[PDB]
Amino acid sequence: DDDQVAFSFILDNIVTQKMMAVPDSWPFHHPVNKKFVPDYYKVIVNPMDLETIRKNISKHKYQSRESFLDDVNLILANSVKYNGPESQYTKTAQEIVNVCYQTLTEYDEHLTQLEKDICTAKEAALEE
Amino acid sequence: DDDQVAFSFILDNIVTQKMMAVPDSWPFHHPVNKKFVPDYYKVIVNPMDLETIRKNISKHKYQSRESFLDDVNLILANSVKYNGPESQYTKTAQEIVNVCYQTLTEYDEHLTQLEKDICT
Ligand SMILES: CC[C@@H]1C(=O)N(C)c2cnc(Nc3ccc(C(=O)NC4CCN(C)CC4)cc3OC)nc2N1C1CCCC1
Ligand SMILES: CC[C@@H]1C(=O)N(C)c2cnc(Nc3ccc(C(=O)NC4CCN(C)CC4)cc3OC)nc2N1C1CCCC1
Ligand SMILES: CC[C@@H]1C(=O)N(C)c2cnc(Nc3ccc(C(=O)NC4CCN(C)CC4)cc3OC)nc2N1C1CCCC1
Ligand SMILES: CC[C@@H]1C(=O)N(C)c2cnc(Nc3ccc(C(=O)NC4CCN(C)CC4)cc3OC)nc2N1C1CCCC1
Repeated sequence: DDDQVAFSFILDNIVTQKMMAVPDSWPFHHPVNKKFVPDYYKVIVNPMDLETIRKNISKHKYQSRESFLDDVNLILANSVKYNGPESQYTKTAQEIVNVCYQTLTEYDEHLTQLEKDICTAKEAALEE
Repeated sequence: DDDQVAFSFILDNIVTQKMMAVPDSWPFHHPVNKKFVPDYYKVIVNPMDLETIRKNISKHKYQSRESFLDDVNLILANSVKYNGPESQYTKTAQEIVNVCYQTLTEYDEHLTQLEKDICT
């Protein structure tokens, strides 16, 4: 029962303590306000930000690194398309991605254990 | 779609800030260790405690007050059966239930809205 809660708990701390701690990362903490910036949402088909990711964590959307990294990489891919590949904002998003992979790698063996246990538990549960 | 996370978050603060705060409530904060007290689990068929309630909350098990109160009332009902109706332990367990309904009622009007939006 503990494993999904623990994994989400770790992800959410990686976000708040490492990713949101990157200098000048504030533009990526919250969604672009669509009421104010409509052109953003005509350009970006799948907008993403760290707050949306935290909401996903709190709902336990991520059961492994891979779908979590999909949304994290999306924050960079969107920045590339809207701000340009050489933008200061994009360089900041690049750093957010790097610190993410750096942190996951530092805890690889622990996260792999959580992922295995989350996945075997869903197997046994549904079987039942 | 914030509503289940919001309802779970409120329940968890009622537990840590109000229920676990009644004096001498510590015996009800964690399970009876079955390795040391086997007679508890031969007498009590559905043992319950605050930490198990918190884990269920973190799993979003409770989608309304009704199933949440079932597990809270279980902690008293178990104490009546094992410790006696008149025990000091049972008296404190009564206060945990009392502060629980007292806190839920104070925010009743906010929680009913959360419950509706969870079902929708
Ligand atoms: C879409 C481009 C890029 C991006 O990729 N993302 C994700 C982004 C997301 N959210 C924001 N948000 C805000 C940006 C600026 C302001 C703000 O208050 N700016 C002041 C306005 C008055 N002016 C005299 C001084 C500056 C408020 C924002 O949200 C409340 N900006 C973002 N930026 C950039 C980061 C700074 C410029 C725009
Ligand atoms: C973006 C995550 C999510 C969400 O969706 N929203 C919108 C949200 C909006 N506001 C909050 N707010 C607070 C969250 C935690 C605390 C807090 O830690 N309080 C302590 C409790 C113990 N006490 C001894 C000391 C103080 C206070 C908050 O506001 C005052 N949390 C939110 N969460 C929650 C956070 C992760 C799970 C859900
Ligand atoms: C009978 C059950 C009843 C109950 O209703 N519940 C739920 C309960 C749950 N958990 C406990 N747990 C522990 C109770 C006492 C101790 C402990 O270390 N006590 C010392 C033992 C030796 N020492 C020299 C003197 C005191 C550790 C416990 O868990 C780590 N006790 C419970 N109690 C009572 C609450 C005080 C007495 C027993
Ligand atoms: C039933 C409780 C449940 C559970 O199932 N278990 C087993 C659990 C075990 N350990 C913890 N531990 C910690 C929980 C919160 C914090 C914390 O708030 N840390 C902040 C991090 C940022 N800052 C540097 C310091 C403040 C630290 C914890 O460990 C030291 N929490 C648990 N939870 C949590 C409750 C819902 C989510 C997870």
